[PDB]
Amino acid sequence: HVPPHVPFELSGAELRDAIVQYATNPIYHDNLDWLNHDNPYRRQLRPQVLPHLDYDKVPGRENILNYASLAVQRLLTSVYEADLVFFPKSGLKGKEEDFRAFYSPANRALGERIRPALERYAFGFLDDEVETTWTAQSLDAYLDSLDEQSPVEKAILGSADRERAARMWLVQFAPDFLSEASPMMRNVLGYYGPAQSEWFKVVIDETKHSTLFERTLESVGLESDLHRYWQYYLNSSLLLNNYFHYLGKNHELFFRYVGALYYTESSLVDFCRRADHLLREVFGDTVDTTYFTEHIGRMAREKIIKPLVEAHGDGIIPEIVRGIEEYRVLLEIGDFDFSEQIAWMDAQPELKKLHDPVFEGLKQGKVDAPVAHLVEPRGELSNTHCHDGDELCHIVSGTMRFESGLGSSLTLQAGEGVVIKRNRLHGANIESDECVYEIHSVGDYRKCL
Amino acid sequence: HVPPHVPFELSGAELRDAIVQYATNPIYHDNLDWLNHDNPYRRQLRPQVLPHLDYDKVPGRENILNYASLAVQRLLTSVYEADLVFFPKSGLKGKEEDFRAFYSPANRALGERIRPALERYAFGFLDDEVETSGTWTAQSLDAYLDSLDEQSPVEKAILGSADRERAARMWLVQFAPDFLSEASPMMRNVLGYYGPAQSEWFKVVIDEYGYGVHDTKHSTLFERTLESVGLESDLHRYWQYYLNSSLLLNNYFHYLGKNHELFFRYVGALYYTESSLVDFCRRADHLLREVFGDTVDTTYFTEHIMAREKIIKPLVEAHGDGIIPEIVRGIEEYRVLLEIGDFDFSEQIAWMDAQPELKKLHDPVFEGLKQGKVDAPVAHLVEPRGELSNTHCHDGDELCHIVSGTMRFESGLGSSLTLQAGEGVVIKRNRLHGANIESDECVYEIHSVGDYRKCL
Ligand SMILES: [Fe+3]
Ligand SMILES: [Fe+3]
Ligand SMILES: [Fe+3]
Repeated sequence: HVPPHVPFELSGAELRDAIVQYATNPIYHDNLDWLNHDNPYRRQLRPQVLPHLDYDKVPGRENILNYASLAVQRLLTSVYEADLVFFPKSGLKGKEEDFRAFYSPANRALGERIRPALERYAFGFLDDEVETTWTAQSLDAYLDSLDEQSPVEKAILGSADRERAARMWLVQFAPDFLSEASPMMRNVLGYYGPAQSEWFKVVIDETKHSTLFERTLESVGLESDLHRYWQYYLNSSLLLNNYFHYLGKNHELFFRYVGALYYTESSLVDFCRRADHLLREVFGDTVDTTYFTEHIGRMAREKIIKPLVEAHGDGIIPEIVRGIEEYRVLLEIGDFDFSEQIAWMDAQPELKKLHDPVFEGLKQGKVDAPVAHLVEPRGELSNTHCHDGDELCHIVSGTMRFESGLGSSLTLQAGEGVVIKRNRLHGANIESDECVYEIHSVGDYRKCL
Repeated sequence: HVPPHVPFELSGAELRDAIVQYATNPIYHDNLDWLNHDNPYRRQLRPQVLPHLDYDKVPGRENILNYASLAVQRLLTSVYEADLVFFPKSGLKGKEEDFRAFYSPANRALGERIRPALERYAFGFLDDEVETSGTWTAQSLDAYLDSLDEQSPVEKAILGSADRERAARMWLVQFAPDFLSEASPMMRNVLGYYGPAQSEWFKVVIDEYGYGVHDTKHSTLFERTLESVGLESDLHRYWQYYLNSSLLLNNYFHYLGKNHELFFRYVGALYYTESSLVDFCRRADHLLREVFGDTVDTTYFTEHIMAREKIIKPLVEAHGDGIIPEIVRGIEEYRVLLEIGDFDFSEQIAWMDAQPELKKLHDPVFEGLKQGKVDAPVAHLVEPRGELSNTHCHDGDELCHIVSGTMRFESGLGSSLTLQAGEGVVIKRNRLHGANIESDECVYEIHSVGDYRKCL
């Protein structure tokens, strides 16, 4: 007789151990530099922190830019990308061991085992952000209803360094645009109706777009090897990219992808126009925007949505709508996260100065702040991360390079420091022989003023 | 600091339990019928047997058609196909629960966890079947590839059959998973970001996917081939009639496509398939016309009527001579699998055709057991109407003897015997077969004779 089915279950300490097991593959160890040097097999997952996170407590939207969420997004990107083919720009010779470490039976199996729990952690909040009886007519009404300055335009054009802000923006798209259509290709494997051929026609349109975005990056002094700028990828940028791998890998979510595809096709011309205009205003004639201008909706409605609704019934419509609404939530989070990061980068001189009154407030006992006393040698590079409350970094002796973003750095000497804002991506390196410094966990730095 | 890395490890009883855990998803239970009825989420893995197999003892080529290998091939096909999109021909309505059972976080994770061990079981034998030289260069690769370019074993088996049309239909269904999802394993190698070779690989896939035109799409052409000889094109109607070796051949390309450390093996296999394609399609068209006449639609094959220069050469130049043994290994591994296919298929057709004679061979074999020529273990079975034993094989020969009632003994597609009281059949080792009980009750015996010829 058939043995009983034990349901798949992985939680608590066993899940923590499984996540740590995946992430302690040596290719995921902290980088000694800020950049990956043409090695697409190395991704920084900061495995030393992973034993101390609670993967069972799924965060709501309000806590979705906390560190545990960033850590999970980084994990998921690596798990998903084991299905993608990468070779170094300079060729595979010399990088065979890393190649084999990333593409191994073990690395795939370890990542795939934790993937369900990681996806609940990453995407669970969307259950409460979105709510979806539908018919073809009411779907047509909802779609029709989907049709000024954008938050990204405002953040870049209003920046203290527009070129830096635009470069920080462009690198966010490196995983997506350089592997363009990869998540979409996941939906074209198999055997289904004429919708499969129509989905494949879209994939065919992409002279290859990846190569055009190489030129965009290179025209403003950025490189196009994955993932050079790993440590500068925002939480929300990974979240947006990972969403499409999530939909593409998990075919129970196929109809959500149908919806998201409609929305992306329907938004594509406006996005590309705005991107072209924004980049020209910032960089002038130096920037290559062919990638965006070459891309310049109804076809997805008629050729994909309609036949699927006819073949599979009205029951798929709430899934189609959910895909659109979930994606829109993620775009909002992206707008916020990116805007916050650019403001944080631009305000570094002021936040260096804010150290003094904040430090003085701690002395006067306005906040009772836990403090960590650290002593670190030269080249101890703390890979980028964030904290869930505000912190005060105070240098006692030596010299620290405090990294707040791409092209955004402060040198901090004895007696100096910086206010570190919650959820903002940052790291540090020690530039002197030894650096003695303090981290005060102030929660809200404004309470120290 | 970084905790120590515990290496991924799954073996022994823990591996057995993990395999059973995957395969006890209800969508993998025995079918009550011979055919799946337009439900692409149901695949018969015979989970009741899985606790009793030894997954740690990797078989060599000589034992690669044993039951444990068939069972593992069936598992792997299901694991790989969780990445492929299927909907029923008749639409999804009514099949939503099965859809969600196949495409679930749990079903994927359970299958992916056992996939490394399954792949060692399935493909480990190839380590001893292919040699790995350490002196490859571009010139010696060109010499080898040049040295690759009569009646085939498949042609002989079909044309020499007692029922040619039946043999050709059995042949055609072997390609259903491959041709109906055509280019799916190849698409796995086009995801990501690599050189100009990626675009060239994609240019091959575009031909196989009919440039996004459905009627011109190859899958649709093979639908017509199947339907023109009275077969259906819903996956996987004929699951129970898929040979071990046919699953092995299909799974090999999912193996190479999913595991990008094997990317250069796929480069090699792709070269071999492209260089053999015209000859295969000509022979297939000619063979099918000879068997079926004008009734058969062969457009799929005639439509199919450069990898060296556009894919192999740039990769060798970019990544160096170290990739060449992998390219060669892919070609040689694939050729070994084609040989196994030729053998397995030929053996199955001969087994199907010889059923009347094997029914008669029951008598002298049964008499030899009475005279004690072989000391054979025997299993006494009593089963009710409709107890359908899903297709499988055994590692030694068996004698099935019916004491009372009526059994439909299934040896292949369109190949059946009715066995009554006092009758029976010699069941040849490694040959795919099943049974159903056609009377209210059937009392029968299975004698494990090892080699039936020793009873004569
Ligand atoms: Fe594009
Ligand atoms: Fe920090
Ligand atoms: Fe049997």
